[PDB]
Formats: sequence, C-alpha cells, structure tokens
Amino acid sequence: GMTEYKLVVVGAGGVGKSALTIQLIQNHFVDEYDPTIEDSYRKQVVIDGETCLLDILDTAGQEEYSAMRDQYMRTGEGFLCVFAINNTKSFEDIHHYREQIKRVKDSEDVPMVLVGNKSDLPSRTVDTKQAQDLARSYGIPFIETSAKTRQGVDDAFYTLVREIRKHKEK
Ligand SMILES: Nc1nc2c(ncn2[C@@H]2O[C@H](COP(=O)(O)OP(=O)(O)O)[C@@H](O)[C@H]2O)c(=O)[nH]1
Ligand SMILES: [Mg+2]
Repeated sequence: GMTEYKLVVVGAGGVGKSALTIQLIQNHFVDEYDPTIEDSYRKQVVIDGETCLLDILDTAGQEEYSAMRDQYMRTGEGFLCVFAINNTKSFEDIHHYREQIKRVKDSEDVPMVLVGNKSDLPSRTVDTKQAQDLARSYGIPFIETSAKTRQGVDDAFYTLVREIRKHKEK
C-alpha cells in the first residue's frame, strides 16, 4: 500500500479539532459537530510529490477506558496540538497534551505541530509571539489556522507529515 501517516488531533473541547479535520478531509466547514464524537477519517493526498494516505483521529477527550487513549497515542505517529487563539485555557491545556503524549509513547521525540485555530476571529487572547515561544520550547512548528476559511489547514497537516518523515529517517 502507499505510505499511510497516522495523525491524531488533540486539544481542549471547542478549539476546532473536528472542524479542522473535516475541512482537511472534505473541504467544508462544519460549524456544529457534537463535541463528544470521536472518529477517524481518511484522505489520499499528495505531499511533496508523495501520494499517501492520511489516517486522522479527531479526538474528543476522555475515553471509556484510559487504555483506549494510551492505545491511540502509541499508534499515532504525529499529533496536532490544537488550541484556539481566543481561548487561553485551551492554550494552557497544551502543556498537558504535550506531556501526556510523551508519557504514553515513552518518548522525548514525538512528531507534533502546535496549531492555533480560529485565526479568522479578531478576538484573540493568545498572541502569536506567545504561541511561537511555546512551539520553540517544544522544538516543533507553529501554524495558525482557520478551519472556517481553510487558511493554514493543509499546512498544519502536511507539516505534521513532514515532521513524521524527519522522525522516521533517523
Ligand atoms: N470562527 C471559527 N469558528 C470555528 C473554527 N473552528 C471551529 N470553530 C467553531 O468552534 C466550535 C468548536 O468547533 P469544533 O470543531 O466542534 O471543536 P472541537 O470540540 O475541538 O472538535 C464550533 O462552534 C465551530 O463552529 C474557526 O477556525 N473559526
Ligand atoms: Mg470535536
């Protein structure tokens, strides 16, 4: 089969994980989607000339059993850590997601991208400078997205793929 990249979208409820995933996969903005639904989506894409499959888990938080969380984190190759630029708590929550993924994968080298979503809104509590500082501290890219307008969306996911490639070549 063509190469598959197993991506996982994490972040607080309300940041736009589902909207980002559906915009990536289907090229439409779904502005109401139950925050408690967790599902995987697939799309065949071309990234830097490589035809590949993205297998994307749109997470929704706690699981029936924590073992289910640990399972998807171990299976997942790269993580989109999403906050909303107008929600400081969601940004603070990134610290927890960063830690939890590393802790489960038992790794200090996990492909991730920091995503600040909802960039179409003028309302903002997290300045780009602050988000860049966090991404720098993690050694990962930072991308601002709007799932609403699709700005930055392919970049966020394709950049994550490129981070996975960097990890795999070691
Ligand atoms: N303006 C704007 N609203 C967004 C964006 N992404 C998501 N939303 C809205 O934010 C809310 C939460 O989005 P959702 O995708 O359900 O977030 P999730 O809980 O992280 O899956 C919904 O009201 C969406 O319409 C965005 O980029 N811009
Ligand atoms: Mg959702």
